[PDB]
Amino acid sequence: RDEAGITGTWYNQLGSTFIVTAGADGALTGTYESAVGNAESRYVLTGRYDSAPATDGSGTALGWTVAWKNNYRNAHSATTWSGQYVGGAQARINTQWLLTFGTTEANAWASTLVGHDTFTKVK
Amino acid sequence: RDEAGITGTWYNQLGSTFIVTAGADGALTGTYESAVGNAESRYVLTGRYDSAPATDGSGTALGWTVAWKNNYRNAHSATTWSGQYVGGAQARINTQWLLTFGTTEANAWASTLVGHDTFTKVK
Amino acid sequence: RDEAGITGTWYNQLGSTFIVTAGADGALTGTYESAVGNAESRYVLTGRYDSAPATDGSGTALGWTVAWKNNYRNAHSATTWSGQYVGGAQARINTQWLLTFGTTEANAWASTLVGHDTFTKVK
Amino acid sequence: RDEAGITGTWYNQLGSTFIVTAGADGALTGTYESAVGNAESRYVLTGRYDSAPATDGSGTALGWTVAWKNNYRNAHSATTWSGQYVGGAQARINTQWLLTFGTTEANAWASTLVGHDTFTKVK
Ligand SMILES: O=C(CCCC[C@@H]1SC[C@@H]2NC(=O)N[C@@H]21)NCCN(Cc1ccccn1)Cc1ccccn1
Ligand SMILES: O=C(CCCC[C@@H]1SC[C@@H]2NC(=O)N[C@@H]21)NCCN(Cc1ccccn1)Cc1ccccn1
Ligand SMILES: O=C(CCCC[C@@H]1SC[C@@H]2NC(=O)N[C@@H]21)NCCN(Cc1ccccn1)Cc1ccccn1
Ligand SMILES: O=C(CCCC[C@@H]1SC[C@@H]2NC(=O)N[C@@H]21)NCCN(Cc1ccccn1)Cc1ccccn1
Ligand SMILES: [Cu+2]
Ligand SMILES: [Cu+2]
Ligand SMILES: [Cu+2]
Ligand SMILES: [Cu+2]
Repeated sequence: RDEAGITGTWYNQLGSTFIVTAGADGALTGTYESAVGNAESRYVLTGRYDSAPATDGSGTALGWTVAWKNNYRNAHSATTWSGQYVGGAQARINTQWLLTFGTTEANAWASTLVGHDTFTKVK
Repeated sequence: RDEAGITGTWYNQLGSTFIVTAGADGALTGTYESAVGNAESRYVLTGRYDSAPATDGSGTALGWTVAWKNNYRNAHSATTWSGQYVGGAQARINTQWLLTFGTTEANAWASTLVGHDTFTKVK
Repeated sequence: RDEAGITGTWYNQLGSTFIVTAGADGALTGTYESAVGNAESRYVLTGRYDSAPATDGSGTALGWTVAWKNNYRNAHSATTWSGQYVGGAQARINTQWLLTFGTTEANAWASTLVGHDTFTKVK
Repeated sequence: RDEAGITGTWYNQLGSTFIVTAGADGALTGTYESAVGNAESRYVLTGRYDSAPATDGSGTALGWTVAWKNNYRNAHSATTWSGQYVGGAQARINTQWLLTFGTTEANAWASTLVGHDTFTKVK
């Protein structure tokens, strides 16, 4: 079971901080703080993970969303990360993400950025 | 405010059904049922949306996650949709999505599918 | 063989025009004209397709690149489309695309947009 | 001008080898050899890059396509990489990619993988 492996504080290669609790039922809840972009302080996150992953050495699939509104700022956008948790001495959450921002219909072709973040327990 | 616009039952071009409640605080909660892939019946979803979007004609950014485990099936995978809600007579949620499935490290380069779903209130 | 099916003029849902010749060796060459974004008139495109696709009803994989520089404009960016050609009475090229624009290293997390275009022989 | 910077042999984090010539007109031509997946030996690649990039420290946008057919194997698929070249002592091509494989229409929702490769001149 990866409940204990996922729960806690994670850091990605940009210096962002991802604080998460994995519930026994597959829930992810916590906060996200981005070191880049139109963001400051913490934002609510929610997501889901596979709470009964394979036992063949495969990673644990998961995903979560942040909408970039909090009491300080509203960037009219949301990011979803989709990835897998890989436990062990150098545990990692390897993700790809989609950031959609609100646009008019004329500009909707240009409304989604894509990228990739790797999270570790150190740094 | 788009709380009332988002909450309810949505359908995409594959025949999938997305049932969601938008909370006043930006929460998305509900269930998802996929007409394709390794899925049957309903799965828990959670996500976030911008609860104070622009008023200039821009869409409302949002995102949500489904992990594909329920009491019937476990497909060791999770999908996140990232998109914007566009209200009106033919309201729509236009999304792009990432489906990550658990893999070994050797196969992780091939662990994420990408696609796009458009949800409407009819069909 | 889909050489004859692919070669010709295609249109996507934005009003863009894709003019392509499929070579017997798997080459794609032609021009692209975008109805949106920092673009005007025609841009060089090059790409590749599967010149011996399956015969089981599967689509024909292909992809191509446009760099958005021509004699009129330079938008310091490039788009790649990746998709499959599906022949018949309503033939189609269904794609997803990545648009990367030049950025500094500080802004590289935000350098790639993702989207999807569907091309038809009419419109 | 990045013609000289791009032309040559590149390696990504999977052990794949990308051999490319950048033409003065913005053309990319060469061969690709993948260390993973349904691939063996070299495949034709073609693409485009920005031949007059900004001079403000921004990367050089580019993209290319490989269709995974050669004299040995046909994997009925094509990958496009979209990214930017960043010159200097540790030059790099940072990409994201889309791999589409031929599918029936019923399976087309699952026809595209997405990932990210980083290429260097060493390794
Ligand atoms: O920047 C954000 C929110 C923070 C994103 C951080 C990302 S999430 C993925 C990656 N991983 C991280 O840890 N951090 C980064 N949203 C942009 C929304 N704007 C578009 C946009 C796109 C690129 C750069 C700036 N803006 C639209 C807009 C609406 C109102 C005002 C201003 N702008
Ligand atoms: O199919 C699913 C879950 C349902 C996805 C429906 C998508 S979500 C986006 C799109 N929109 C929709 O409404 N529906 C579709 N997960 C695949 C996980 N497997 C890989 C995979 C990839 C493609 C096809 C089948 N499998 C790995 C695996 C682990 C154990 C057993 C079997 N397979
Ligand atoms: O707009 C373009 C080129 C045309 C893209 C058309 C796309 S391709 C996919 C889709 N399908 C189509 O048929 N058309 C659209 N490049 C943007 C580069 N800029 C970022 C950017 C992002 C969004 C909107 C405007 N700019 C950076 C920049 C460098 C210098 C000056 C100005 N800007
Ligand atoms: O594996 C390939 C070609 C090589 C891709 C290497 C990628 S490109 C991006 C990344 N970067 C690299 O340097 N290497 C990797 N195509 C898969 C096509 N098949 C689906 C598929 C998906 C995942 C794994 C295996 N197959 C469909 C199919 C058609 C007929 C027979 C068998 N299979
Ligand atoms: Cu912004
Ligand atoms: Cu599966
Ligand atoms: Cu621009
Ligand atoms: Cu394969």
